[PDB]
Amino acid sequence: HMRMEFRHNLPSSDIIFGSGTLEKIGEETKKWGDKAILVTGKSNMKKLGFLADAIDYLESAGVETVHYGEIEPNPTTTVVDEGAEIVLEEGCDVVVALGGGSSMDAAKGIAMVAGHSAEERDISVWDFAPEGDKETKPITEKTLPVIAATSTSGTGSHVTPYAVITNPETKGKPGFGNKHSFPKVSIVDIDILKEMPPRLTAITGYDVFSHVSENLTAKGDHPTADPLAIRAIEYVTEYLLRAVEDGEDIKAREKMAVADTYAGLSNTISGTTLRHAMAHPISGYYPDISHGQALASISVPIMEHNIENGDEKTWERYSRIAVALDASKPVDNTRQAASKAVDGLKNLLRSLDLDKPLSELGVEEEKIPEMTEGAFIYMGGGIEANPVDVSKEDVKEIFRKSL
Amino acid sequence: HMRMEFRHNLPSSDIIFGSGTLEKIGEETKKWGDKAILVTGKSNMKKLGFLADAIDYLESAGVETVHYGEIEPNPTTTVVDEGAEIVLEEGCDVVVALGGGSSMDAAKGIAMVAGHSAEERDISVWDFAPEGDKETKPITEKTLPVIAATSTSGTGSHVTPYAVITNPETKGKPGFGNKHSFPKVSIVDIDILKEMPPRLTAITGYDVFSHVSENLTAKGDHPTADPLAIRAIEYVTEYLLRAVEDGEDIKAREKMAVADTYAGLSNTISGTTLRHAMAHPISGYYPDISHGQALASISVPIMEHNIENGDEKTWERYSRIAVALDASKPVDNTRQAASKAVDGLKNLLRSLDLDKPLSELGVEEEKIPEMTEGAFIYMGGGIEANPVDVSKEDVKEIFRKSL
Ligand SMILES: NC(=O)C1=CN([C@@H]2O[C@H](COP(=O)(O)OP(=O)(O)OC[C@H]3O[C@@H](n4cnc5c(N)ncnc54)[C@H](OP(=O)(O)O)[C@@H]3O)[C@@H](O)[C@H]2O)[C@@H](O)[C@@H](O)C1
Ligand SMILES: NC(=O)C1=CN([C@@H]2O[C@H](COP(=O)(O)OP(=O)(O)OC[C@H]3O[C@@H](n4cnc5c(N)ncnc54)[C@H](OP(=O)(O)O)[C@@H]3O)[C@@H](O)[C@H]2O)[C@@H](O)[C@@H](O)C1
Ligand SMILES: [Mn+2]
Ligand SMILES: [Mn+2]
Repeated sequence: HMRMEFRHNLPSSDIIFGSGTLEKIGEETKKWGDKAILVTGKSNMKKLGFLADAIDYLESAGVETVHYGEIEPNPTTTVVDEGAEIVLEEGCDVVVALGGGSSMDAAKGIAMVAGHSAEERDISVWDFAPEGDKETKPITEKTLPVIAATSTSGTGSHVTPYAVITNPETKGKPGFGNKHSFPKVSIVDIDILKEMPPRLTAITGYDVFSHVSENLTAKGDHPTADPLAIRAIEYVTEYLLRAVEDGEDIKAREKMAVADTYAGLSNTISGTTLRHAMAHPISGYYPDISHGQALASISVPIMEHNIENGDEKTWERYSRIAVALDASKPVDNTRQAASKAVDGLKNLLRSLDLDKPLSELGVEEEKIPEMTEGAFIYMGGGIEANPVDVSKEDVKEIFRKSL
Repeated sequence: HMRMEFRHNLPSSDIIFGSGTLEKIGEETKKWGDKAILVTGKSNMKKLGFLADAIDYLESAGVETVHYGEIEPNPTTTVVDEGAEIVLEEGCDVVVALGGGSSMDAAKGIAMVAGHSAEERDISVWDFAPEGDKETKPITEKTLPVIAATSTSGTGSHVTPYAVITNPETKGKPGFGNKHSFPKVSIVDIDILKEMPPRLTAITGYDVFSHVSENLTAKGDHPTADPLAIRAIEYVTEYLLRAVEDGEDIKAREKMAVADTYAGLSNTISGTTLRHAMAHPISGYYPDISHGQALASISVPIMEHNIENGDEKTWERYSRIAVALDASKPVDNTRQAASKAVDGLKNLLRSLDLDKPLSELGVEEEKIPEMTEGAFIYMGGGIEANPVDVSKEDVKEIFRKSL
């Protein structure tokens, strides 16, 4: 028998789940600081009034708050480094995020730069970011505390250590972070998430699926992630299209937010693999391409590559994904059983109108070697976590079949 | 639709799983202190040589080690308070446990008393222990760090905050603890666990089952515990009897240790209910009664009481336990579907020869009001977590049907 061996690492988590739990953001932030920077996008939290509420709760708590409403989707290094300067100029001591993955990741990055800076700065968030064998600057407990109120049922970021930051100079979009950048408190407010439009629901829903299906097939044993990852796929199958079709379907919103929370916990314990490794350089080189659509448009060729070069242990995992996707009934450890996950994936992608080749999003064949070097330089952990090897041209071939 | 609302709290966890992972106990302890007290039972870790190994690894690391090999099953306050005096006399700075729940709980208690003491003591572990409305002494970060190497696939204690300590004066056996008594590092070594005798395997295996089945039916929503709790019951059904019948069945040992780890994580997030509340006063008043046999001997009347006074939401949960116990195929939310969990429980109890009335263990009817007051005074959280109310005589009646 093959001995099972793993190390499970999961930072402390504190999750406040329910509708109206934004009311708690002030009291919880005060436990961690007296002067918050509130990190949000530019318009949607404002428009739907949750921004005003959050400011009200923080200040009614008695947390002085500087609003940084500058985060655009796929946050950049300049937006993070500028946010940290505001932290250092105003003497903020806790970073609060209200927004999707882009805001929560910018928030964690601001926490990192600002906690490790001198008085004015002398460091960039890129110093923490993987870049080939470049020795990264260690992320330490100096990282400012982060409070995360998520507004998407998508990235898991309210319960992960990771920030995903794009350098516009190199187009890298790596992820980085550890126990010191994991949010001290995570607020999941159904009243915010139920305002996601249909298409944002579907994109971020597919991100939930992408995490847990990759977490399950990552190389090695990771049993503590697996029941959460499986339950998440089962909730995606049962509830994501319900949420896309009726945003006011509260049970469907709750299950997607539970599933999104499973995915963050699962992505912390396990890790993503080749699908994320190649999806990030897509948003790096094409910053208006959603992360969840980049994932969707390359999923079928990658899943088919992993099954074809896999083994019995990997196939069994893909077979369990197929059962959870309702594309199959019995779990088995064969190439054929694993292939039904490809059938289930295509149905999911079709039900959510995510099945689009990379050409339809604006990606051009000329950018293949650029993105391929992007995946290995900035997402090397994902390539190494993939259940099968991929060479540099393995990845270029995958990109082209996704075209 | 019924809105879902919960708060999830899970302290940082670091789990080293595999065979031969006792080799890591020294390096990991050194990260937390230079002078450990090693908290073990009296004979079995010594006899099987893991005690010598642990001392060797700790000192070969360079951790000076004082052995406290005095823990008897169902640890008492005097054994904890005496262990803390040795900590304070020798200036130990990290508490290391190698043993079952009894050693890990004694270790956490030693960490608490010794971290909150003056120079010689002036405090008992009982000061931290629930006792009716007695204001308990707060358990703070002063708690010494705890390294836990478990030797049973039973209590979950290597990944819970809780210590269960008996006061011989009152016979109370409450549990207590929080984030500051959760082990900094948890080592799960298949080579130690595979030495559990058959009967200890079955007893501690049923403890694994008791945690997750109670965690699933505890009042309120607790979605982050549930997939782990379900997977644990599925592993108990598939592998516990294999482990009892062949202790060298390594796959069965691994799955039980994974299941035991699920149960600790799940018992931290959720909580136990009436079965544990009444099982503890049994070991409190009868200290040679195993915790897992006390649980077993009262399980059928309690599960039948919770189903009979339950609702659709509770019944659905018991129905999922029945499916996971292989006693049923479809999940439904009816009294009848939930009742098949009682059929599945009896099969499990019969396959492990745990089906014994309280009379067969030595419990006498005269002790019912004593144990009943024990459950409410010392295990009030479990009674309140139970999905249905129980009055003081509800509990006395349950005890008598278990006789
Ligand atoms: N830290 C982590 O663990 C991970 C984070 N990731 C990264 O997360 C980012 C994507 O985040 P998402 O949450 O999907 O969406 P964004 O934060 O970019 O916002 C996109 C648009 O949606 C809007 N939005 C968010 N919640 C809304 C709501 N309730 N109602 C209406 N609109 C809402 C946003 O409005 P704003 O522009 O005002 O911010 C934005 O326009 C990407 O940059 C991705 O790379 C992923 O890579 C992920 O796998 C891992
Ligand atoms: N802190 C927590 O979260 C919980 C701990 N609990 C508490 O845990 C204690 C029971 O622990 P267990 O692990 O089941 O067993 P014990 O620690 O008492 O040891 C019992 C006997 O088994 C022996 N043993 C343990 N591992 C062995 C091994 N690999 N091979 C051979 N023998 C082994 C032990 O040998 P020693 O006497 O030398 O210690 C002991 O005699 C009870 O006191 C229980 O109340 C439970 O209440 C539980 O629900 C919650
Ligand atoms: Mn993602
Ligand atoms: Mn127990």
